[PDB]
Amino acid sequence: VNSFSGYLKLTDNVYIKNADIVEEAKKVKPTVVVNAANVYLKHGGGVAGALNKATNNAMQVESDDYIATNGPLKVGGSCVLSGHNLAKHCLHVVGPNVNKGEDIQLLKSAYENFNQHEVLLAPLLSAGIFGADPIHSLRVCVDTVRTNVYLAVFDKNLYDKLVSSFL
Ligand SMILES: C[C@@H]1CCN(c2ncnc3[nH]ccc23)[C@H](CO)C1
Repeated sequence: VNSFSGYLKLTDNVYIKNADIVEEAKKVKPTVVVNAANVYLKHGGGVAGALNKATNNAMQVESDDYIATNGPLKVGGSCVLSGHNLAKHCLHVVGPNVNKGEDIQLLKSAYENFNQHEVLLAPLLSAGIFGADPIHSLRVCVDTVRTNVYLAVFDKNLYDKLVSSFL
C-alpha cells in the first residue's frame, strides 16, 4: 500500500491520472520522481522547467555540478540526483526529442531506467515538447516498465484520450 490517490489502473503495475506532476510530487513526496530531462540537464521548459522552478532552481544548481563532473547523459540514459523539496530522489531520464531528430526507438531504453526503482511518479517520456506521440509513449511504458509506475498527465484532454484509446 502506498499514498498515491485517484489513479486509474491500466495494468498490474501502471496507474494513470490527470494531474500536475509538480503538485502531485509536493503532496505525495514520493521516493522517486522522474524528470523529463535532456542530456545537458538544462531544465528550461516542459516538465523539467516546471520541476526545477518548484525547487527554487536548486535542481538546476545541482545538475550543473553533475554535468561539470560527468559530462552529458546519453539519450535513453538517466542519473539519480536529489529530489529536493519534491521527493527523496529525482530520476532524470532522457527520452528522445523528436523535434531534434532523435531516434524514437530509444524510448524503450529510456523507460528501462524505471525498472531500477520499485515505485516511481513519472510523466510520459518524450511527450509534450519532446514531440513524440503520447499514445505511443504510454504503450512503450506499459510494455517496458515492470516496477510500479504512477503516471501524471497534466492535460485533461490528453488524459481522456489516453484512457479511452488504451488497449
Ligand atoms: C510530457 C509532455 C510535456 C509536459 N507534460 C507534463 N506532464 C505532467 N506534469 C507536468 N507538469 C508540467 C508539465 C507537465 C505534458 C502533459 O500535458 C506533456
